[PDB]
Amino acid sequence: SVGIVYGDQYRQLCCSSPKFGDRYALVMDLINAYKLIPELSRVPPLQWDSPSRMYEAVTAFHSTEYVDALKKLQMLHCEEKELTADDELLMDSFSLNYDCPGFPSVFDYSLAAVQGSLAAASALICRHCEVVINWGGGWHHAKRSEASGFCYLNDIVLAIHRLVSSTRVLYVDLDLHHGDGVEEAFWYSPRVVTFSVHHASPGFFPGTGTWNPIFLNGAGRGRFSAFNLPLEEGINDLDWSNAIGPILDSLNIVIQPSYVVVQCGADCLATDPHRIFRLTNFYPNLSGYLYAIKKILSWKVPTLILGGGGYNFPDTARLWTRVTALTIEEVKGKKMTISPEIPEHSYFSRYGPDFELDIDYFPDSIQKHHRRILEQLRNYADLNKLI
Ligand SMILES: COc1ccc(C(=O)NO)cc1NC(=O)c1ccc(Cl)cc1Cl
Ligand SMILES: [K+]
Ligand SMILES: [K+]
Ligand SMILES: [Zn+2]
Repeated sequence: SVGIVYGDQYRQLCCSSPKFGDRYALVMDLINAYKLIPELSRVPPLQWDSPSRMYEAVTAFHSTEYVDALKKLQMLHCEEKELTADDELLMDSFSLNYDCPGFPSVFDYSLAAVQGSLAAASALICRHCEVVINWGGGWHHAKRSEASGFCYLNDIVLAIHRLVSSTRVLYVDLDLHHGDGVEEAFWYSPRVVTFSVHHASPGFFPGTGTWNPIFLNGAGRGRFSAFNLPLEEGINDLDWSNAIGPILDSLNIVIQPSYVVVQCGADCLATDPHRIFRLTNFYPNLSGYLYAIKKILSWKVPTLILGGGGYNFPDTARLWTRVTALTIEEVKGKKMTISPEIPEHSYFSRYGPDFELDIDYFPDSIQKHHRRILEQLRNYADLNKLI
């Protein structure tokens, strides 16, 4: 089956943050509006037996002190008094500031994504599902003891850790931004191969995933196991597809992963406020995203599909609705017919004034990168005695 993470409480928490507002509600209600929910197996977010069990789960990656600080940030934001100078210094020491502010639900919001993606991983491990989707997850920037890029807890790292502790995982990061937190977590780990394609340029967040000059690619027994493809602004569906397709296929052939984890941040869409890449959600009766997901699913490897960035909420819903339909089609072999017109539902008016499923958009260095990545993959196979 195809699983999808949702729940009443989960929805409320995923909609409680200042940055992402009600995006998750638009996403799930558009999926529902197109009658996809009956095709899908609801995966309930993970809940724990005790505080100690929750802390044990989260501090598989994060430090206890950071988890403590994040919980304290929530408490402090639930009372009306300003932070003390000492508490400001504490939060600053974990980068719980500026891009990663406190708010009254910051811990519950952050934890919910972890609950969803851990449950998604268990559903794959027990083979209840061949693919699980979590549009509430995908927070790839969070580090062991540092919030970053509005990522407070790295649900992806925790999900991948659960998978490898059940084995090789291929992590594919389609976000506009470099997947630095996940890459770092598994920097010394050859069994989790990470691959991020992203924009990179001087001063662009977060700065990594590019010439450092040479490309760093892991360390210790993890050498050659972190792959990166930085791309210049303006790339369209076809050029992005041609850039990553051979990489994806070669990584699957050489690594033979037991699981694939895909981060599908929607901020590469031409209509995202970043206005960096020119990807679409187009699906001829072709979106770079849909090209990549269809390719990954053709491998028939259990797959976790996560969200991430995406700051045009209706267009992110438009993309992830199509990704969800495509996953149903590829996994179940069942035709999905999505009307070109947005169906009437609670958020119908957010898709105006045209109310189409298509987003409103009219559409050498890469060869160098491919040679470099092929060599690195050769080096990775040699180091790990792969055939
Ligand atoms: C500091 O900013 C960021 C950090 C991480 C990620 C992201 O998407 N992670 O992958 C995105 C942003 N950028 C944004 O907030 C952002 C930037 C420009 C505009 Cl116009 C709107 C937004 Cl919401
Ligand atoms: K990326
Ligand atoms: K790695
Ligand atoms: Zn992003």
